[PDB]
Amino acid sequence: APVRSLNCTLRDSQQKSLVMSGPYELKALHLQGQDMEQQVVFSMSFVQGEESNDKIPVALGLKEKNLYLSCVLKDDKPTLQLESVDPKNYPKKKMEKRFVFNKIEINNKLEFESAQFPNWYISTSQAENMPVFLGGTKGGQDITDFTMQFVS
Ligand SMILES: N[C@@H]1CCCN(C(=O)CCC(F)(F)F)C1
Repeated sequence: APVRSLNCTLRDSQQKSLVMSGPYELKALHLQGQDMEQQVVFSMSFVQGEESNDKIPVALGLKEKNLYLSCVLKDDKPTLQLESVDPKNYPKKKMEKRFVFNKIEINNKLEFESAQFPNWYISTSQAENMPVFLGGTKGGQDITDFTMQFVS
């Protein structure tokens, strides 16, 4: 059948919102009131991959954009990028592994682990207006926990 998808927003565990601020640029900042319209709306697709009760493979596309978060090596490091795709072919159920995140639910928070790079996670900095990135631990000073808000 078709791939199933939900519209949503994400906030980090400091309640920082995610916004587009430049070509293929994604930043986290504290937002409230009118400025909240700036936040990115995702289409979260439920994709093929290894799955358990609390670990669900997803892709994260920008709503009605042919842009997906993906994990690739850049200058020999696992990195997070926005990647353009052919809009005729996406989303699909069998997303390529660079696009797949394991959405993990622990203690009412979500983590998004790269399926391609085990124990690398979508991460934000504690500082305001810094890039969203792929970080090589769910430990330390950077933030690896999120909440989802469902969008109409
Ligand atoms: N100043 C930085 C240079 C590296 C890439 N940057 C991103 O914002 C990537 C965001 C995400 F989510 F795609 F990873 C900007």
